[PDB]
Amino acid sequence: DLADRFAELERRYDARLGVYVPATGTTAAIEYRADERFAFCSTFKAPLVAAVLHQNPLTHLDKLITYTSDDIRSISPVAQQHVQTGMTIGQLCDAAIRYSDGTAANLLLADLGGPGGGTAAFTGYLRSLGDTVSRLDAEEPELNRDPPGDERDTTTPHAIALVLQQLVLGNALPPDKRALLTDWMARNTTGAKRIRAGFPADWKVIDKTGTGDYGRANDIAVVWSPTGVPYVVAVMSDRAGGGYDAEPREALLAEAATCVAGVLA
Repeated sequence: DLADRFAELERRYDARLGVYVPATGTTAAIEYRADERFAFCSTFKAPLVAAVLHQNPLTHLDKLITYTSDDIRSISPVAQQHVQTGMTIGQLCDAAIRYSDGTAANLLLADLGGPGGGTAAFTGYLRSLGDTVSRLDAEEPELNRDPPGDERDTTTPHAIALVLQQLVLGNALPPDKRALLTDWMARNTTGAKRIRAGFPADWKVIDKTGTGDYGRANDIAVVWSPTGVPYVVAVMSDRAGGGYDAEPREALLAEAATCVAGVLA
């Protein structure tokens, strides 16, 4: 019945919706278009920060990165007010997750390094986590703008959920680095009207949002029940039928999240 309810949501919002909640010791998977491709948009910044944490000692968080006003090529709420002082790697991680800072993300991609200013390195990091389908081809803001059907800069709800599961709940990162990623996602400022809006206030939610062209609106989260049981929730959406400037709908994610919370309570 839940699949029909997700289909009804799609009808109502004139959207395409993708959902994946991994199975647990006590719950079945929730999956809806979970193997279809959706643009990452800014949701890649969470695994990007993991990649940086993974391949460096924690002292690297204090490395100062300097940049100019001409490096501001995307929406960068934090970096554009620190051109004169620069930002540490840790400050860039914070900005990329909590403010979806695009310059921060591009600087972290460059820190991973290599041909394509880090997009190949990022894709390889996902490969190392067992993700054979996802790919990042462009940096910010071009990665938000690929036309429907283009596989560039896409993942699937299934793939990204399983990435986030390994990063936050599994052993992809050592527990100390894991904690840092989790804390940044816990203090995200961009996600209050998406998965958070769908779960009761006594559930803990940590998340990373994404928004882009063609009405793209995503949210990947880990939620903890009031009794401390965690679940990974990936919700992706697009309204490609409405053209490149179709309005993204946060409420669609919130309502998809309500359906999921109905199952997991």
